[PDB]
Amino acid sequence: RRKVQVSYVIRDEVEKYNRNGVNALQLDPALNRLFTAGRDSIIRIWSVNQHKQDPYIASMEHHTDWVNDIVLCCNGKTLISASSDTTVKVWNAHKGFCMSTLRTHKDYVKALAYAKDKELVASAGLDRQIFLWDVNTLTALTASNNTVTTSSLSGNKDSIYSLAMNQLGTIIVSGSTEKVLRVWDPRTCAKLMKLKGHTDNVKALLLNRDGTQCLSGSSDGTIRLWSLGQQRCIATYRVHDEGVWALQVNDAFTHVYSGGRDRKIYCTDLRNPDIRVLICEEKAPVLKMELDRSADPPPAIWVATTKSTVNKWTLKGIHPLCTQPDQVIKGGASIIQCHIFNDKRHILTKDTNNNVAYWDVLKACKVEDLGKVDFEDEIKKRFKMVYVPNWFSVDLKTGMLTITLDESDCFAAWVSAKDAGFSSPDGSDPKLNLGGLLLQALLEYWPRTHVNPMNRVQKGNGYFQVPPHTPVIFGEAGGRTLFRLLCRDSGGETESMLLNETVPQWVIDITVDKNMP
Repeated sequence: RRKVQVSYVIRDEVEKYNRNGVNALQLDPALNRLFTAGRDSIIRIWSVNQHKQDPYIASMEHHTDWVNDIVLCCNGKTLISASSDTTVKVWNAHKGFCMSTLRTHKDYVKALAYAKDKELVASAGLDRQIFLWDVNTLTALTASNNTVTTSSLSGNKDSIYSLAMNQLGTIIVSGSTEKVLRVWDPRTCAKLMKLKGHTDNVKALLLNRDGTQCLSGSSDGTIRLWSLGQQRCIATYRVHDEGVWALQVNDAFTHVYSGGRDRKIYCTDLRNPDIRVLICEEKAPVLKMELDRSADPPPAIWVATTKSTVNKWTLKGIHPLCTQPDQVIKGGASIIQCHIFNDKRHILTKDTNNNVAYWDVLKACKVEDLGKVDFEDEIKKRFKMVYVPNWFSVDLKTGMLTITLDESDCFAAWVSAKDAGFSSPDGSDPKLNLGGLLLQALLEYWPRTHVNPMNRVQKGNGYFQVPPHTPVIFGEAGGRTLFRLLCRDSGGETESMLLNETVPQWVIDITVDKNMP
């Protein structure tokens, strides 16, 4: 096996708004709900009743990296999600909780596809594999009915960035960095064809109801219409300056709604593409779009970008079209810059609202908000003339501070108690290991780490606690996420058992056996 690393996220208990871009959207027309799939790793449910003052319904937390795609299914009862954490999760979409986790992919899961008539979902990723999933089987998973059955489709020589199935469940198409569309019959798993034409990655796929026609969107800047009967490209539309990443098509299959790197969203007539309408220029690159299908013609389009806000643009008056969004779902700020001071303890950040903050990595918390001060000059001002060896790495993928601890350098940093801002019961100044202290705090609630007295049990490190809502994550270096939980839930029956299964020996040594190195 690979090395197992420990990670945690510095955040608030509720992250009501997306903290980074949004990769995918789904509408529940029945309940008037929108689901957003966050690059902050969180799925959120929103009310799209414009009457409502606050559209927030719920956060669906379980993934530990980008949620790249989602499929609402079973009359809105079930959500399936795909993530850069390598897993595909099954959720009760009405109640908003994770029911199971599928770990068959070896790498980032990039795309889902859905056949509504068969309630069949497919998942594809950077591992070049496609798996088919009967959702009604998946939702029937009891603890006794442990086993689940999946078939796979092979053929992709490269990483898969797009997947689509027709409504009937008779055609499935993948798009990849191979620059080709690969087509299978999902009933037989048989290779049907391989379609050439694109000169770059294929990022978006759409199929008509019959699975006879396909629209593809590519990084080469083109949209292509393919006939699967003739096994060829019948049309190529060039309506964008840069890569096309998101596509929708109306129910009649006559107009394509497209967006990507250049921010312009077009509604192009597929029969005469000289008739095209710029719906809007969006404030950032468009990642995904979801049509409102509550009427024909479609009244609006929901748009997801690399920013955290999600906008609804109306399409009425189609005969830039509109200046401002019709409906807006507020976005949170992403931390976009991070500086680790020479103490290897404090960090200064700047976010997308230009607000600057000072954080304590060891205690997993903010120290102060400085507001909109000069970021580079604040770094200079707070310069510390000390050396402390590196003992963690930082990453801003989620728009939040994620700290990772690795066996190789977690224990490198020793600091005196009084230099660290602590003291002992009897005026002492021992040497403390920062990583050792931190691991004990993250697993403070795990009863296997507790020590009975010589009245009150001794928990954690003796000097500080992390915030109890802090997510703690165990993962394979450059591999699969194994287990996630909140710090305060390690005492739970299932949580304790999974920590026994997942917490690696190098953490066990310090936290359970108390052998601070």
